[PDB]
Amino acid sequence: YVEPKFLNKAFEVALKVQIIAGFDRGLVKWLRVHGRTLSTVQKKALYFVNRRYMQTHWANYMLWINKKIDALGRTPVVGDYTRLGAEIGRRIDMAYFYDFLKDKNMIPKYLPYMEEINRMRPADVPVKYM
Amino acid sequence: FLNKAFEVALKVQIIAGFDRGLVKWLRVHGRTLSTVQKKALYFVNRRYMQTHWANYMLWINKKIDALGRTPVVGDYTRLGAEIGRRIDMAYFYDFLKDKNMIPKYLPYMEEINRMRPADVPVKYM
Repeated sequence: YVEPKFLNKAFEVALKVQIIAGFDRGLVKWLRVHGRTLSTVQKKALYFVNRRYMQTHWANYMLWINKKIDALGRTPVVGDYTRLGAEIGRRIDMAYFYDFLKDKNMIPKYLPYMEEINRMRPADVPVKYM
Repeated sequence: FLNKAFEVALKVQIIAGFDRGLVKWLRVHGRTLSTVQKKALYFVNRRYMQTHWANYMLWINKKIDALGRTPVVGDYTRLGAEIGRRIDMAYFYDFLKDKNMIPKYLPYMEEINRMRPADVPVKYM
């Protein structure tokens, strides 16, 4: 049984900012090559994909992050989360997911709620994680 | 473009095939899926038809013109039923699941789910 834990704010924001900057840079590179054929709303839907992907993998990422943080010995500083966040942002094969979407013609229908998330600072994108 | 009794038989069979498949697929791995997830997959079914409707028309008219004289609704119903039998969506369902990317269940989706397949909108190229 686990009681709720609240990640230190500076740590959490560091992780988010770095994961999404990486994802976004990767999308920019990918679009440079493949975005030729995409509308604006499809491009926006792929930005939403990046934020969503972080949302539904967050527990997967916190698993890994906490193991790394714990194999540290000492108490973590925000520098440790900026660093783990940047690794995740550049290690994840987002390009494959984008390629799948484009090939299957199943880039998500761009909907109003997706604009709600895309307009936030990446630092504020909400996750649901105890 | 195509007729309303035509397009109708076309949409109602295709969605029926897809839906049968998802049912089968949920039968096998629907265990750890919430309700909104499953509804998400039903929506996927409906949006997949819509994004590949054109393609469907190419194969469809084909078999439609390669038979003889003008066809009947009985023809369409069977066409779309075949179509609804050919596309194996299980791969899509598995990819989204594996990737943890069953889409967010949103109001437009519930809408499109709630309609009758007969009315689910489509678009000729």
